Amino acid sequence: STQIGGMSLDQARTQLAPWTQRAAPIGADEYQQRIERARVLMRAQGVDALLIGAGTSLRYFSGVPWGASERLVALLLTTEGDPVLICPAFEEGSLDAVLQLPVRKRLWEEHEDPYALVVQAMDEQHAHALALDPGIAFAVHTGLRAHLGTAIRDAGAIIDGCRMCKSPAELALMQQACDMTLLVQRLAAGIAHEGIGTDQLVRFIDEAHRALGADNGSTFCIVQFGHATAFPHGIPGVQHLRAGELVLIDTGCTVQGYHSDITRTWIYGTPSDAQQRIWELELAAQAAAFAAVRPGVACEAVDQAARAVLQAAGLGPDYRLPGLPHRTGHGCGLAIHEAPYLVRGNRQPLQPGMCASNEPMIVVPGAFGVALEDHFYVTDTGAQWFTPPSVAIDQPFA
Amino acid sequence: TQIGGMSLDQARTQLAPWTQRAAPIGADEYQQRIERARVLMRAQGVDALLIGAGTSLRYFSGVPWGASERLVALLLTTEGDPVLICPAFEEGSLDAVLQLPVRKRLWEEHEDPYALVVQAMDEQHAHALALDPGIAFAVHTGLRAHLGTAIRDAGAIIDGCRMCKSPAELALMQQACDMTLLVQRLAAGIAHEGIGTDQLVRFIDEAHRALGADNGSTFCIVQFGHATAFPHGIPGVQHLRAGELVLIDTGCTVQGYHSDITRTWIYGTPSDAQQRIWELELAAQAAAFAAVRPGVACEAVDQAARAVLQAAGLGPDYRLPGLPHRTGHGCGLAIHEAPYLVRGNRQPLQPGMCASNEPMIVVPGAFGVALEDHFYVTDTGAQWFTPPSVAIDQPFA
Ligand SMILES: [Zn+2]
Ligand SMILES: [Zn+2]
Ligand SMILES: [Zn+2]
Ligand SMILES: [Zn+2]
Ligand SMILES: [Zn+2]
Ligand SMILES: [Zn+2]
Ligand SMILES: [Zn+2]
Repeated sequence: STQIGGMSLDQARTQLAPWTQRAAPIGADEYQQRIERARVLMRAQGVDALLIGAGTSLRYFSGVPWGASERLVALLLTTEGDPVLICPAFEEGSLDAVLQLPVRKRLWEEHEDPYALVVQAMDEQHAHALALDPGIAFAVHTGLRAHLGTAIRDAGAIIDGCRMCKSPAELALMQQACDMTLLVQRLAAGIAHEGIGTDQLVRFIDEAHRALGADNGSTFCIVQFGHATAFPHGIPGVQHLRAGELVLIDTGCTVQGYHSDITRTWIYGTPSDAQQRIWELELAAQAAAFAAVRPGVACEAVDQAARAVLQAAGLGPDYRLPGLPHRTGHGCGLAIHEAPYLVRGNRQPLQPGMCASNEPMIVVPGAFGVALEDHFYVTDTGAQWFTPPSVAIDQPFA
Repeated sequence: TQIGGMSLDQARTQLAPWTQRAAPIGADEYQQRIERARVLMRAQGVDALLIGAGTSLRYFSGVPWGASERLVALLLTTEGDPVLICPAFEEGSLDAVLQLPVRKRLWEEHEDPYALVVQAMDEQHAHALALDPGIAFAVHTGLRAHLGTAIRDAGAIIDGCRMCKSPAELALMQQACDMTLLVQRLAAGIAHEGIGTDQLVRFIDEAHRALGADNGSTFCIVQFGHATAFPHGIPGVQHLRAGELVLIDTGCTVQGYHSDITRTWIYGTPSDAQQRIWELELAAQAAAFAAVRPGVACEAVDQAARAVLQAAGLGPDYRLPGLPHRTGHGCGLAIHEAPYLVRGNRQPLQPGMCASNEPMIVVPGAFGVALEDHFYVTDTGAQWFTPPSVAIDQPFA
């Protein structure tokens, strides 16, 4: 019982120095490797032009970390030559400061049509088969259609085909984000006390993430007590902690854009027999999902392995409650959620380097939920946890 | 006096939660918004409207969630309660935030939610879908998978609703702006030699929270000295020096409605160039405002700011020193929305429309001066949400 409650705030703060032995940032050669990979997958799908919008995919291919806006900022990759970077002219200086890939800047002034620029660049290289970023706003399709009459493919297969398998450098940045958030999770359980507010934990978790050297504090944070733990993504309203209540904390940060995403569920005080049984079951379901992971295995097979555990114990089947109402997991990288998804119907075979979450949450309607979440990556022979799973309902940390 | 002189503790004495808070949007108003979209659909020959999670779903239904890879959407047709497409597992969380009566169509994880959209269309003999232009392109792919018919862009329908704000919408934006204006005042107040950009950003977030914003600072740009020449700034912490301009662009939300205010002021003594360019910026912003009245095109407001700059020998067009980007953007449940105060936009301003007025001057290699205050259009002219600055060393009226 040494992990829950024993700690005061500035006592926690003494363990919040900036992270050391930081992982190296992605280098210029790796960006080029990603471009070349995209080109292979473009050729495979019969595509000769690829438009990537501002967001995690632009960051992946070029280093530009900006969120998307109403203004088109995009990378147009074609079969050869430096890719074109379409960008508002007033942003050129900011752009140069973040670009990690050599490009050919095509700048547009505010009243000019940036979609016209994209097609002009396509015509220059005689590209006539575009694949468009599935994350880009629909407005961009509308813009391109005024100028482009040929088929516009969904670039999802190409983008996933690149991003799903992580390089050692990517794994190391993810590892760093995970090690940090694990510590934040540990300290959050430490300072928990009777009456503490959910808002207080959220705020501490953000503070901790910042102190440890995350990109931007907490990426997200879900904290729920007692019966509120039955809602997987939570509900509005501040709670205050009472003995006997489960505490669910799902949170993460980013390091150079790469996400951690960890959930811990633990008891504050004495657990009921119901809470203990469901907690142990959650641990076993997560364990089973992990044990099913090796190269070649269909993603849905991992989801099924977790459900098989629940069913054997009289929960489920399928998504029936009490049981697991959502997928077992999601891929994770530069985005909090990305391919491959650990979900029924997904026949995608797992390959070394693939990163996904393992979080087969059990919901007991009207009562509580137990969610344990740690991420893994696929190895040559099996899997490797980014963070080791919890041990007991009152021992969230291995 | 407005710049410096205030300690952090004295600043915090002014940070009680906001009082005289504006009312949240009522059930009746969400229904009015739906009815407006319906006539806009009819005006356009559209009989189905799909709205994705985001500021537009919040606008029509009250649901505030960010978009995800899982479709969460509102399908509006010509009659009946609109359909809400949503993951089955989210139904509980959904019920806690929905402000509109809907017909739920829930999908399990392995099921095709786009199939549910098209089934709902088929049941109502709808064949003319307009799609939310803010939605992920993956949704277009998913719907096209099931539709051989045209999929139109829903921009005109959505803007046709959102551009003109109701009195309740104005009051929520007004509160957010009043809050952020005070945060701007306190930020200028605690300024001192050596203070970091990172420290100002943290205080401004802390302040927005204490005041009762939705989620601290929505965003925050703080630049010093030469760094003020970059409209959206650049990486790196700075520490304040005498003789440097400070630019602060920040905002919060209240019930989702945005503030968005920029102040640029001198710490210490300004140079002649800084003073002249500061004055010119106030004048450009003033002229843009004076141009606003019903019927005036958005581009004419942008042109009024540019004409001031060109008269003074800056520009023309976007040439620097001058104004490298548009004069402003609409603002509401989104930080950026229609109508845009930009060349080429012939959209006439009408009463209720809300927009920023921020004709920033950039002086390459030297500095930039940005003043930003938002306004709404009235029957005869315009009304500031916040009053413009007075001088380079008096950021607040
Ligand atoms: Zn959710
Ligand atoms: Zn999570
Ligand atoms: Zn997760
Ligand atoms: Zn997601
Ligand atoms: Zn920017
Ligand atoms: Zn602004
Ligand atoms: Zn603005």
